[PDB]
Amino acid sequence: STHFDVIVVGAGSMGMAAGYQLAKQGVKTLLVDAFDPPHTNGSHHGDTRIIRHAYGEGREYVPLALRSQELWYELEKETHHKIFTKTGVLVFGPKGESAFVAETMEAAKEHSLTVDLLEGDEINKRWPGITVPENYNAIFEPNSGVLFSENCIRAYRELAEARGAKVLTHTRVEDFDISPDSVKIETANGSYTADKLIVSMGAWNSKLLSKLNLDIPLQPYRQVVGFFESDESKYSNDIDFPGFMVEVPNGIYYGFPSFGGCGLKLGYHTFGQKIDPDTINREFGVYPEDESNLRAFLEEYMPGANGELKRGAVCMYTKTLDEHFIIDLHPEHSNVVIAAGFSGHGFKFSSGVGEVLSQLALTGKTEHDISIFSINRPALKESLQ
Ligand SMILES: *Cc1cc2c(cc1C)nc1c(=O)[nH]c(=O)nc-1n2C[C@H](O)[C@H](O)[C@H](O)COP(=O)(O)OP(=O)(O)OC[C@H]1O[C@@H](n2cnc3c(N)ncnc32)[C@H](O)[C@@H]1O
Ligand SMILES: [Cl-]
Repeated sequence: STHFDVIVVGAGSMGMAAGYQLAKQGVKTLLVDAFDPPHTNGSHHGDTRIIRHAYGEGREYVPLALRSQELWYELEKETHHKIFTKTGVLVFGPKGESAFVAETMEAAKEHSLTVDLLEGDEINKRWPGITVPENYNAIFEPNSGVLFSENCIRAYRELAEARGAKVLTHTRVEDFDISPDSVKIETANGSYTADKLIVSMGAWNSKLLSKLNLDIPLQPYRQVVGFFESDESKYSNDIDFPGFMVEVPNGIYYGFPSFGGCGLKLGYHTFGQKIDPDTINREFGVYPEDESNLRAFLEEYMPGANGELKRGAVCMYTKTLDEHFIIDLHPEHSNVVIAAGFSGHGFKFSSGVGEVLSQLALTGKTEHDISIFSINRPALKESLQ
């Protein structure tokens, strides 16, 4: 017997930020999640996430990245949970052979971002512990860094709940009933109605958007990360070892300095197993590639960080065909907002995305330019049933 102004289905990275933005404005909000966020079944665990401003995936993301950065600094002041450490982020690759490095550089010039350019031995000299070939170049961004993702979601949840948002946990939404002036969700624990709906189910968008008559290629991937015992005199955040995202011959890798001796953390971005979010094996090490793809990079480029494996985590990406996000109104229902396909690089924007989703749900528009995320773009290959 409780109607809400807005219902958010999937209270993870994007949904919880939207919840916070809505509650902050006195909008009566219900957030429904299959688990109890933050948790380890979706796409936000593993402790840390890189935030970069000069953007190799595309200079068009810079404004949202800068706005999200300002929002993370705001969240830091609002909660007791740790949000952001300014490790700086290093990007490198073989000279003239990395579109990612090249666009990162173009993006920095175009938006007058503060960065250092260096190459070859200068990289190895500046950061003891990194060993790249002399034909590599790099762009270092000193003011970007690392977000503590589970902390972000927990903080947004606590702040939203304090302002009246309701969070219904361990409740899987199974179907939707959309009409011109209201929305309704169906779950085993009951059904709920509101004026607006935000759909942000992460990897499960690939299985449940068809319940909203949408047919968009969204492929979930199993992506692991490992924490390794390292030489702390070289890889500690305390001695300014940076976060990094780099391109080598076999693909892109990303990583984090050791924080409080937790060990250097590394992930291989280019490869992952195609999986289903309900049958993915969440145990690290069950595939030999889990650990060997990581050590292959470490022994070659960060040799002092290739010690004993201290911890592993398994998490998921949800890729669109062009690897750009989907943030838009449902093409047939202006009272339904969709947030999907973050393709392994959406967390850093979740604060800004929460803002965009709030604006779309409340007004049908946003002050942000989000055309590159249009649900109607051809490169997406979208359609209705
Ligand atoms: C996995 C991964 C991702 C990643 C990364 C490293 C790994 C191993 N490193 C990143 C980085 O350094 N920087 C960055 O900017 N991004 C990075 N990523 C990507 C980022 O984590 C993802 O793009 C982001 O987390 C996506 O957020 P989204 O909100 O889409 O996904 P979620 O946090 O998993 O939340 C979805 C929630 O919805 C719930 N759910 C699912 N189905 C239902 C149903 N049926 N009913 C109700 N709730 C549902 C989930 O339980 C989840 O909480
Ligand atoms: Cl993702």
